[PDB]
Amino acid sequence: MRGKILIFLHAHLPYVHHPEYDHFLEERWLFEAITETYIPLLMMFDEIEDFRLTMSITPPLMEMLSSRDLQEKYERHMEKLIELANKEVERTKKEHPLKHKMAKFYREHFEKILNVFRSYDGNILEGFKKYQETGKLEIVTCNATHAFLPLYQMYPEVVNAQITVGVKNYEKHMKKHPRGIWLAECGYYQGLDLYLAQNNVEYFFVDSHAFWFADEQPRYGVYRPIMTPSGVFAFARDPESSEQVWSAAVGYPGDPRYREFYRDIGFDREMEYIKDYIDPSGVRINTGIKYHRITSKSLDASQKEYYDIDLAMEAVEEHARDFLHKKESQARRLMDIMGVEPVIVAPFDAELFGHWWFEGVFFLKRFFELVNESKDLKLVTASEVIDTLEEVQIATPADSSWGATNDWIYRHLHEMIERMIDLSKKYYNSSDPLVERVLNQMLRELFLAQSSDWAFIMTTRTSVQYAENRTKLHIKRFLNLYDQLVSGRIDEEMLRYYEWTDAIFPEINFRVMARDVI
Amino acid sequence: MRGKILIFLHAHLPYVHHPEYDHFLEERWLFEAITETYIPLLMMFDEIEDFRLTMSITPPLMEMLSSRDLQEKYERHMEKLIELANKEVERTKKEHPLKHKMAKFYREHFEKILNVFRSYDGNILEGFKKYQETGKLEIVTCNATHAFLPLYQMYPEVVNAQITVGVKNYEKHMKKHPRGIWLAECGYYQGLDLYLAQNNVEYFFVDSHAFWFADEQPRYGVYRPIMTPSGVFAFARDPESSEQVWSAAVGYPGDPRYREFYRDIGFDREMEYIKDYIDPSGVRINTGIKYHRITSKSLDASQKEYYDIDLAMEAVEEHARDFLHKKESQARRLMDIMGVEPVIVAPFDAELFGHWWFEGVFFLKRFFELVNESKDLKLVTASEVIDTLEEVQIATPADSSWGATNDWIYRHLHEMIERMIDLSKKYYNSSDPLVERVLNQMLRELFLAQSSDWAFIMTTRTSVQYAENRTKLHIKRFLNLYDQLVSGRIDEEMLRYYEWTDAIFPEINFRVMARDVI
Repeated sequence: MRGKILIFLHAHLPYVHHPEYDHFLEERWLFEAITETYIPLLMMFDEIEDFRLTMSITPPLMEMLSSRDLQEKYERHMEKLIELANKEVERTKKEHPLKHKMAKFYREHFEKILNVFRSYDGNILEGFKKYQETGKLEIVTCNATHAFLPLYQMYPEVVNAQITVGVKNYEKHMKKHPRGIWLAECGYYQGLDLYLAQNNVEYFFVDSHAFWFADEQPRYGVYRPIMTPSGVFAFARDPESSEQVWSAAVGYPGDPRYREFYRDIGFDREMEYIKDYIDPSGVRINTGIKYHRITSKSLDASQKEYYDIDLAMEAVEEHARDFLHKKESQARRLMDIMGVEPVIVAPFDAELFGHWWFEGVFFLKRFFELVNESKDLKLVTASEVIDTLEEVQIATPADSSWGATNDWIYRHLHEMIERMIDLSKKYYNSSDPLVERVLNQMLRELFLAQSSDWAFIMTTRTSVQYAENRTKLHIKRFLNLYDQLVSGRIDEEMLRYYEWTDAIFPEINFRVMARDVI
Repeated sequence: MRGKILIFLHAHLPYVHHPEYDHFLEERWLFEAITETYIPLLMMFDEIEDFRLTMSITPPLMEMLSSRDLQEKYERHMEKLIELANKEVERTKKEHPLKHKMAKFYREHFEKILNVFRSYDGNILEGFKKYQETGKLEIVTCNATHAFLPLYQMYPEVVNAQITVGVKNYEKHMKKHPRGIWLAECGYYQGLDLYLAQNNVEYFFVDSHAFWFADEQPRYGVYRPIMTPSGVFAFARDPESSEQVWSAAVGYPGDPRYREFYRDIGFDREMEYIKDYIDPSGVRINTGIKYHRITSKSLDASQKEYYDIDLAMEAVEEHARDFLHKKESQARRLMDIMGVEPVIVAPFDAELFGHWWFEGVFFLKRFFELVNESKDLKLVTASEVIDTLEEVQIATPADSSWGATNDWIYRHLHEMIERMIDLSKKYYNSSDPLVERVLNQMLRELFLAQSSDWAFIMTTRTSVQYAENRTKLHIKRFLNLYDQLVSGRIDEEMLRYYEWTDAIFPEINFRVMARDVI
């Protein structure tokens, strides 16, 4: 028998859509994610012989990747960047040979990336869809807005609508019902499996504490899924495969041979040279072309040496065999103690691979190829395991998450949900398409204000600032519509403005909020 | 055989000393910690028949508790508060009976607290010292300033000086060498055990990942200490006893019968009534007298019901038996799989008990009494276990922590450490007591700038604001002294100002920075 390795990547970005501007600072997050992570995954799926991988692509992120104005902006961003790449291959010619060499790597690579983007007429969802069809990739949905559902457990209508909207949104893009779901922050509370069952969801992921703190602990601990009484399968995180293994402070990515994130030519190159690749404001930002390796544990960032991609590859080769040997060792020990095949569930934030850690997808590819050769280990997707397992225990998971004033926001959320439900029931049978448009945008506004991102975020250079500004912006938009509706004075131009800027789920139906609960 | 339960409380606050003001906002953190957590622990140690508990009291916190100007300010704060308590027992008389009843609880309780403080001539360290002498309490030290040591691993001089200064500071207050140490954030890197051995430290605590990710995993996992090759014992966190069990979102403290933190009369009572118990600025803040229970998962905080302390006690009784039954169950399972007694290591932030969770120390007391009666379980301190264990495996822990630009700060830290070392060696043999005073305050300034608190803090209502302001303030003070020294123009009045405001380790000796490493 072989141990089963289930690698899970969580691919999420908040819905950030600013069509009122031509370059916006927080739309670059999306572009870096596409360049650094999503397309290099595609490249890696194409190049590798075989893999098995499960991932989320959250509805906000599907809605952005499919938006053909973002695709146009990305294409223009990629050209600006290939232009810079060229400027850089000449300017580097008389500088360090490593630095010169990298600039040419960067030119070829960026060309390759934009070319893959073009292969798919700029919808890279089509690429992910195509790997799902092979069965090598398994893509799960997420709640509609990546709201943290345990915060809203007293408002089952918004919770279940969060789920349904995600499910339908996935169907729309993927042309297939989702089988599994990733809850934002693994936020799970008791009873939530019922709504998942109502939504025809087959499996979700929980934190380890969901099994440890259950009334009776699952017999095989976190190394086999359980089935809830409702028939929904839960997969618990292997805490031995935690966040720390990917830490720069203590894990593989902190290796001195790896590319340094916080050195970039947008901070180093002379201002007149670099002007129209930074912010139009004139402020220095990251470009994506970076020449230094981490070098050492020094606090003196000026002492950083130039990146050598061959040593970097030597590091991934070592790390990938370290991790392999650790999983084989863990598998063998578990088989011997358990008597059935362990399934080792290891979820990571997607951007950790290729974005925070430049060499991450290279690592992923080498680890897959190694697991493929291993006689102790098999890659599985999560739907393969639910389709294959015969013994599975039945258990109920404990409230939990994978977890890490300011209450003007909360009482406003409370009133918005309460009002949204009232009005959805009140206008359930309306055929007025203006009232419907209004109610539909109210729900979008409400969902947009629920993003966990704006609350206790995974915002890189975010800072509780653009975030609480985001939340209040959507609260205010919702209240404006509420006021126009409640008083006969629907303002059609404002409504169209809102429909345009906050365009997330075009197919939504406010009537989701009028359904029964409990 | 019985399972061994090792409860660990981490008691830390940053050094915040503002003698230039008469009330300062961030000196109230200390007062709430004393009132809500440190004295009620003392009360609980006195009242319980028997307990075993290990805790840190970090050097910044010992230095504040012993400062007899803070003790005077606390005494005056406690009287202001007992005065408010009295105003409240009358004003409540015709309001809800729960609310009236609580106000009288609050009067008696605050009187009791200030009275314990007086029992000890206002040094409550004397109380903690007295329980260490019984052997029921074990108090470990921490690095001098709760700096995160893996950030500084390339500067072994500052690392080892962080350790030594803590060790000596503990000796000064406790009149005993410390046997164990708690590293800030369990930040551990390979080699750090050597410096601990050099400092005569017998045991430290690491994160679970320190064992899981070791070259060979410890045979008994996290349920027995290991000994490093250097002879230093490491105790790994039981991840089944994690932070989540004390979560308000998913754990016991979130029970609707428990006292609500974010309702306080300083926000509710009328302004003219409440004026001289809030900020002198006139801004509303917490008073410490709070009348509501959590009530429900509602986002509508206005719907909160009044606190009933008897139901709250019924909740602690249930929770304490839940936790007991979970630890007995875990013990029995482990004994049967291991063949020796497990030691279950469960560390918590101290303020989680009594401060975030009002009923926390009550819970602690009931859990101890229950464990005391249990036939499956024994309370142990960490020094009891190192003194008792005969089989212990030898292993080397992996880099790890219990873990969760902006680089002007870093290059300044780099230069300050580098300069501090130079000058400590250069003036090693000086007998000039002015140069010595200067060098001694430079080191304080440097250490104060290293506080992890100011970096990725455990700041409640802190916000990366008072924090980076703190860091830069100490950087600037250090550079001022550096400049005066390097140029002959030591400014004695400024130096005395610094000695007064930043008075942390009076006994320090800058020569710690001139020692060998490696």
